[PDB]
Amino acid sequence: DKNIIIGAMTALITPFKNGKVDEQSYARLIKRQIENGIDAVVPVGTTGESATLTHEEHRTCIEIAVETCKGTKVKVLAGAGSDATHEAVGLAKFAKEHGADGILSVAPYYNKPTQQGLYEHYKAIAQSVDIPVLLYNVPGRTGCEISTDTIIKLFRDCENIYGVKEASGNIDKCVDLLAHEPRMMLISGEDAINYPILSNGGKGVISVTSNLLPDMISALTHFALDENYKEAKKINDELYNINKILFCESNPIPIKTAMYLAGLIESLEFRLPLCSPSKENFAKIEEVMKKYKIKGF
Amino acid sequence: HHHHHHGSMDKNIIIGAMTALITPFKNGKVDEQSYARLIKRQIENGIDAVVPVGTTGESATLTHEEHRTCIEIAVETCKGTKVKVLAGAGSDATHEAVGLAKFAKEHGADGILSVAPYYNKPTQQGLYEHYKAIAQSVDIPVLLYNVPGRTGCEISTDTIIKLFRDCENIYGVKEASGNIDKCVDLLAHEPRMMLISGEDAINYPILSNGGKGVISVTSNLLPDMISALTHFALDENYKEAKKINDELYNINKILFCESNPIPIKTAMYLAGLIESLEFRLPLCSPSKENFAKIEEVMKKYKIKGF
Amino acid sequence: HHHHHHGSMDKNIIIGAMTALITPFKNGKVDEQSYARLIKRQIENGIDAVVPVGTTGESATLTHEEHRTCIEIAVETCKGTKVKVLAGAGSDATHEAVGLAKFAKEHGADGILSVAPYYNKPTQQGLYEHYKAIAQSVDIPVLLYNVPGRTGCEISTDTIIKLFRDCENIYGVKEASGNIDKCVDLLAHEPRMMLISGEDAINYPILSNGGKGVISVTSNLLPDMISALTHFALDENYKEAKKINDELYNINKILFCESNPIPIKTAMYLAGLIESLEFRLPLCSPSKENFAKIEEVMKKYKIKGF
Amino acid sequence: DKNIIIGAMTALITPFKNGKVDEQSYARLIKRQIENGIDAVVPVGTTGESATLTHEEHRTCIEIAVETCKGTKVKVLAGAGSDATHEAVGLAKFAKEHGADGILSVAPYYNKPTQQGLYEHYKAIAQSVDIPVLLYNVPGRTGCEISTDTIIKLFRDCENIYGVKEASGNIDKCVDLLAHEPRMMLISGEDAINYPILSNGGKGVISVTSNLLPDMISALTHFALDENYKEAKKINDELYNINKILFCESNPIPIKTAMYLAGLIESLEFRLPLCSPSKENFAKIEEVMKKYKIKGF
Ligand SMILES: N[C@@H](CCCC[NH3+])C(=O)O
Ligand SMILES: N[C@@H](CCCC[NH3+])C(=O)O
Ligand SMILES: N[C@@H](CCCC[NH3+])C(=O)O
Ligand SMILES: N[C@@H](CCCC[NH3+])C(=O)O
Ligand SMILES: [Mg+2]
Ligand SMILES: [Mg+2]
Ligand SMILES: [Mg+2]
Ligand SMILES: [Mg+2]
Ligand SMILES: [Mg+2]
Ligand SMILES: [Mg+2]
Ligand SMILES: [Mg+2]
Ligand SMILES: [Mg+2]
Ligand code: NA
Ligand code: NA
Repeated sequence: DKNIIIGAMTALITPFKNGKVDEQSYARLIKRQIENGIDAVVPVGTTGESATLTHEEHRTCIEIAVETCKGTKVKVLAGAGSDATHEAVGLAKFAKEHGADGILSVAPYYNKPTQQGLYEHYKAIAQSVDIPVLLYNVPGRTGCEISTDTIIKLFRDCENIYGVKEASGNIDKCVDLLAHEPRMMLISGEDAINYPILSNGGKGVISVTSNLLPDMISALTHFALDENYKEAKKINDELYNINKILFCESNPIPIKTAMYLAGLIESLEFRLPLCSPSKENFAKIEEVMKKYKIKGF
Repeated sequence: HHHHHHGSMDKNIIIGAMTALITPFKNGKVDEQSYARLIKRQIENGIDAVVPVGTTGESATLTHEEHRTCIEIAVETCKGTKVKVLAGAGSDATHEAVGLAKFAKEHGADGILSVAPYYNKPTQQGLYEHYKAIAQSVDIPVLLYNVPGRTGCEISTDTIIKLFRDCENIYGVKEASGNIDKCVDLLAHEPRMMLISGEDAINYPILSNGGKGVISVTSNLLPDMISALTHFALDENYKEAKKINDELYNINKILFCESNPIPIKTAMYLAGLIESLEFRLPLCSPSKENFAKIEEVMKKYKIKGF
Repeated sequence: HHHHHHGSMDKNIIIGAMTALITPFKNGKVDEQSYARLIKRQIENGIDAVVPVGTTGESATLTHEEHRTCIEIAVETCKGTKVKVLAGAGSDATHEAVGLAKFAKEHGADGILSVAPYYNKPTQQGLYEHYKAIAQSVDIPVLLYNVPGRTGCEISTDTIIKLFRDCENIYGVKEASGNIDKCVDLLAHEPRMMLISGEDAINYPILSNGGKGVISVTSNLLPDMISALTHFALDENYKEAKKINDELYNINKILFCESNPIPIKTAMYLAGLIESLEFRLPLCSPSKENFAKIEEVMKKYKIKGF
Repeated sequence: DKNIIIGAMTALITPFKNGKVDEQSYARLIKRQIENGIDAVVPVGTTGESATLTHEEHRTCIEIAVETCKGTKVKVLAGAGSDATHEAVGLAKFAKEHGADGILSVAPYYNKPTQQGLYEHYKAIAQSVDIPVLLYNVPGRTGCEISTDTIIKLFRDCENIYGVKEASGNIDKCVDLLAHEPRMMLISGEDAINYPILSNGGKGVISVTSNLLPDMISALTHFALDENYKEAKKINDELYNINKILFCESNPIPIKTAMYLAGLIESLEFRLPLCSPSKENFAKIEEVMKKYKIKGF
């Protein structure tokens, strides 16, 4: 009864070259996702360094994702979150006007809105567009938590709001959400627990690991959606070691390191305050990667 | 000699739907008649094992004599049925935990549950030595139990796995930790162990990841539902197991609106399954507001009698 | 060349009683007239410095243009008085934080406050490089600001001390971390730095351990009391400083019953110091119950007007 | 208006010899506390391994402390806490009948009583004796927190209850307590922050560090009680490094290690589940100790 964006999705890294977005590398990486079974891509979330891109660069990345996915089955769920509602509304409207299929919108970071404030924030965002809106709860980064009651209120009050990406390590809340509002789309935002969230009726993932292993994350998700829980769990178990090492330092530091280690990006460049991992973690990531089958271009 | 290759050797296991039994009091004493009646009710409603005197059974405030009496009643009531007794045997002192383990073995328990030491916060090395001493003292199965919110310590995944591999009788862990990532970690690195849900609201997610049973609070009140849930999941009927887990969320949540076992004893009293709402200090009755919340949540569930 | 021995070299410091200024809105826009009037009221009530556009001033929802306008109003209103402007200049993007730092320098601020990056959780190495870039971009004092409950990250004691020793202009930290152990750690290992209280309820404990000022929310409402408290403590009149800190506990606590600045703007509205109770989303009015709690707590304090 | 036990106090380690309490070593260690300015000793708290002593051994330790302090100015604040009220009442009555000056009583661990339960627990304990009772809040070990409201209610409702030993890293609560009930005795239970608690009007410490450095902890406390905050802070600052290293593993593992390293106990023996520190932390403790002046016997 709602328009939705579900399935296996990738929180795209943003490659830099000489401090600027490498727009050619960005398109090439998206094509690699498309060719490895991914159902949607998410430009410029946390993994794509939304904090340090300018609003102009953020918009360019959304445009490249839309352009690269045009004529393919793959949807663009554009990163559009902000701690300021007026900025989040501006990004939402841009995404809509520029052909995104939907938006992801992180809970406001830093300023710690109340539940009433979160409700008004997301209602303003939903009112600004006519495309699907996925909430995104990540309290370890934002300092706030969108409660189950608030999520369900938004889902019932706002046609566009169709679910939530949960990055909260809280499978109890995942049960609470789908037991009380089974129509919503619960999306895993934590790779290590993709299979538990899917096996409780979640309908997709927004993945960091899929930057490196898109075929494995897509296979996992599609097995679970087909109720082949044995085969989905097998992949989730196999992926635990890489899923864990990709957070040995704050995301996206390990995943960009891994993409560089596999020759998939040309330089290991971040924007401050992000920076290279320690040499010890660089080497740890490399050793974990050697246990997995990494697709090229 | 000791060795590191026990993981695929015969570990007698105790799995399935299990109940963390409340301990009813009458005039301050254990009501042994009521205790037996309650265990019989679990047996008649599909439960696979009972756990006398865990946290839910007020292990902290029973004397060592009363703790042993409850184990004996559980063994006697389950004798001749298929239902096993996984006796609560944990302590923050290794010498007390070894004493309880030996008692359980000598008095016919099928296995023991053994909570991580509370209060004194041992290191991982100390936890390893604690559980090695317990496992070496008996020849019956030992289930570890991690509940960091109550103990102040955590048995790490690496320590759990070492104990499983290093000790013949340690066969798994009951997790009450709100940490489905750790549940994945445990079974991805040591799939031979028995992961047991210790948090009712997430029984189905743990079982669907390959956990093999539950040690339940809710089953004191709704044994039939918890056993049906567990057995559906063990049969890989995940649709039907999830349906019950979802239906149970409201009661599963309200049973922790105050520290367990305050809500479950309140519910058992409200349903007419125990005669008085009695605890031993420092536990006590819930607030009037929470008493009323529990009563309202219960109206949506069909409560079996005796 | 860079070096590691800045600790005893001239660090121009900004210390004393300071106010994290609220930013009043009128019809959604910054009310620049009200802002100036409020700053003048701080000046006339003993405050040593003002902090435009920190967390309390809704830095997240001001545009970069409005943020700069508020810095300019603060500088102009304090010109010719002894009161200094420690401009809010923090960001989760180093390039934005450097831009704000340079603006503050070029537009006459006396120094900058710079919050640890929120949301993107940089490593300690990244925080070091962040603040090195900021400090190297200007020649005015830089105060670090740690508030892990809002940012999701913590500037460790070792990183703070390295920055103090390695950068000429970094002179201390504003701690809003509920961690008096860290306050001891900081000043026991680097007593030359300026530790500034960022949590009003514990202003006196931080000052009595050798902290040298406060960056206050409560002083928006009670500037006289917060400045008197701070100045008593700096004079080693701990008895009189503690007396005020104790008297202020109730208002200090209620001003965080919802996320700052929701309660302080509510109180400023209730006292008649701002004309409308307006925030920018995602901030909004308090619940009716908390509005009423704030109003009741305020009745015990004598509120200065203009 | 209340009888109180305040000043510099030591949470006594319990030495073992061949697995039994070394009663001669215990007395010798208490005499060393007496001769180095300490105002009271606390037998068998957390630091004295209350969890693994038997009830008989616990009682023996209280008796040795009372006997050794008789005829000196030093008081015995006997450890008497339990997670079972009936056990805590039994210990309280024993201490009273055996000549202790007061009791310390830890908040119930493991079973997580509600505030009403904590109130009834401590009221039962206070009703059982006619000597002073000090509450003890240590949420990191017990899993519960005695709220300020509950502490103040107990102080006002129970003559014997005269204050609280706080081990909660919460100087805000320390302000809350003494601003609303300035008659109580707030006692520092965390060595690193002894000086902040004293300078806000706390009136003593129950120390781990004083096992090793009793003269320094007593000097610190007495300077603060005399309003010589400069000299108290100086000692608190000097002690930070040892105060921190004594919790590099769970107390009392480091402090027993330090006492062994200084030749003050003959064997580094614990009762399971406590055990020796790692060899790396053993060496770290030794290196920190070399910066301090350690009194002998
Ligand atoms: N650094 C600011 C602006 C980023 C704008 C592009 N996403 C923030 O993190 O909100
Ligand atoms: N109250 C003590 C003894 C309990 C003995 C019977 N389980 C404890 O919690 O360890
Ligand atoms: N909302 C963005 C931009 C604020 C710009 C003015 N301080 C942030 O919080 O970083
Ligand atoms: N091990 C039990 C009994 C200790 C009895 C002597 N303090 C407990 O920690 O409560
Ligand atoms: Mg977003
Ligand atoms: Mg093995
Ligand atoms: Mg147990
Ligand atoms: Mg592991
Ligand atoms: Mg230096
Ligand atoms: Mg700032
Ligand atoms: Mg340090
Ligand atoms: Mg005690
Ligand atoms: Na609509
Ligand atoms: Na009395």
